[PDB]
Amino acid sequence: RAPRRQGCWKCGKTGHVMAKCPERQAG
Ligand SMILES: [Zn+2]
Repeated sequence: RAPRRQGCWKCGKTGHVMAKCPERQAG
């Protein structure tokens, strides 16, 4: 969630969902 702290570009923004995002950024 709250992608602004990275733009999720290494979290997975190339195809992830904001509820799978917490697995890579603890939030
Ligand atoms: Zn993310």
